[PDB]
Amino acid sequence: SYSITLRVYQTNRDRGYFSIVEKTVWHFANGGTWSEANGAHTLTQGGSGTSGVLRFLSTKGERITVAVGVHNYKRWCDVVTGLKPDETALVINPQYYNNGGRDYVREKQLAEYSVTSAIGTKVEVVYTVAEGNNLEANVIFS
Amino acid sequence: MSYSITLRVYQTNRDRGYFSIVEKTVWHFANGGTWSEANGAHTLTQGGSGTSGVLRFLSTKGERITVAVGVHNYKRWCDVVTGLKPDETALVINPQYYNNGGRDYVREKQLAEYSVTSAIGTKVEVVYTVAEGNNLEANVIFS
Amino acid sequence: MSYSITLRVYQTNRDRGYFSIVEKTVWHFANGGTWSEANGAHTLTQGGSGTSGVLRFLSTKGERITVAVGVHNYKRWCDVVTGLKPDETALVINPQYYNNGGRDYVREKQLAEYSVTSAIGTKVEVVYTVAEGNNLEANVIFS
Amino acid sequence: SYSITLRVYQTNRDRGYFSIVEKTVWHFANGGTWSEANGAHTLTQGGSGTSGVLRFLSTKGERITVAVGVHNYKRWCDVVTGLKPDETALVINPQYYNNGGRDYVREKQLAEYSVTSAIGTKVEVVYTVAEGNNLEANVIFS
Repeated sequence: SYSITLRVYQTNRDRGYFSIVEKTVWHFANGGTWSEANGAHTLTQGGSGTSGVLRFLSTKGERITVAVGVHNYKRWCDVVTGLKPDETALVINPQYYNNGGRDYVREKQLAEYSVTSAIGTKVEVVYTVAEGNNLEANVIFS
Repeated sequence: MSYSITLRVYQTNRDRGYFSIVEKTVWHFANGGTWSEANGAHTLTQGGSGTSGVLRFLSTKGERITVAVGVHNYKRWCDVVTGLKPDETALVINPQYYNNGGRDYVREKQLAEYSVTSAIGTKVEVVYTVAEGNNLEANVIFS
Repeated sequence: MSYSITLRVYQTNRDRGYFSIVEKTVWHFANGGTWSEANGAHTLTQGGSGTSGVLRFLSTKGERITVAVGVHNYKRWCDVVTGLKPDETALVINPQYYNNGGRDYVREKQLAEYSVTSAIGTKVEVVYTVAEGNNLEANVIFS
Repeated sequence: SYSITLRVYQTNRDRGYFSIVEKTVWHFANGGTWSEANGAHTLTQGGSGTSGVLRFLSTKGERITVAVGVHNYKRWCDVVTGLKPDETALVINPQYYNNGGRDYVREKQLAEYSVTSAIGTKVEVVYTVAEGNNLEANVIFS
């Protein structure tokens, strides 16, 4: 039913280079799958009400997760920084559900969100197509 | 002393369709870990023994299968689950191997190879070509 | 009306080692083209008939093979060259199919399938599962 | 003998998103091969005196090539923009050899080079490790 395509823009050499180290899919709304093409990561979801997380690890050992999904028919996103080596996407993704602590972030149904880690790395998520079933967003490191 | 499990996937029959990875999870025990890819091989680096990771595949015939790889008591193991539901993702499967989640048995068996055939008739075999040391390797085969 | 050739690679025997793509070229006739990848498949989009492209593979046993795919006279063709030299790259191979470069014959045969065995003993078969239309598909098989 | 590893930094959303559409290897110095890992593209060359080219196509139809290699034991690079659809890496790469027209660019043995296409896209190539056998460089779109 829904589709979120992501393209990553690493704009600052000083942050090191980030690469995806995990790709999870939440089991609500009939699950879904991750796919990639032309550098664009797509999360196809079986309906409104589930999500996916992409965890990145930079060349300087920084760990960050990007959470994207659809809540009550409106896209939502989140970015968590300064993650411990054992705080995986498998650990993070479930926290937005069944009162795991981040549920309220999801319900916000944000079309854009940005954060700067404690070590200075700014991560943004902005939806370039925030409406419809074929959503698109950019993930910007700076 | 961390651990690494490198996987190379072999697809042998156009019969069962073409499978592609649709998800990759890392368990949180043993200080976690990460998935990497290079020269067509998938590596799961683990911060030691006691954790694992899962690759979820989807064929062009709509089939969904998962491959679990990890280290139990400094001796590798593997597992394959077939005929998965669309909402039966790796987040549902990977945890079942721990906390009496349903598959702890399989993990404890510390297998260095495993095979099974989905009801749909697809066979998947995981075989560790390097089943000892801190750099284990294995091949994932579809047929 | 451009052309697309989608390739899915099947590796069947740990014997011949594991091959990985080490180069991808596009011939410049027919307004060129581009290589793309998605869901584990490789597509060569061509600005019409009269051009082709090459994938160069390298196994873990140091073997070097190339797969040529293109369209000749609105009818697909393919070719496989084995036992290539380290300096016998796809830039050396792809051009030989034109300008009386040495392999124009093969291209003209407009094959919808082809097989061969390198002296080292590795077999490679390219078979077009969709050999007609503007969206041709084929499987590259190693064994 | 030599190795050039590249990481791509697409810093400006306004340029569209670039993705590699061709990867060629020149046959001099015993050829070589292209490999990738953690978003880093590596060109392993059988010796000093050959090169490789990466051609990119953006979401807005822009075509550009990045040429990297080792000449007389010193790395070199080049970027050609505004390429026609039939001006492929296979067409471009050979032009730096046997007096193909770009030979002089190669002989410069540049450790850094930047150009701005006719449509405003600036492409830079800067070597972060310009010495040794394990060279490294960043490709920056802006």
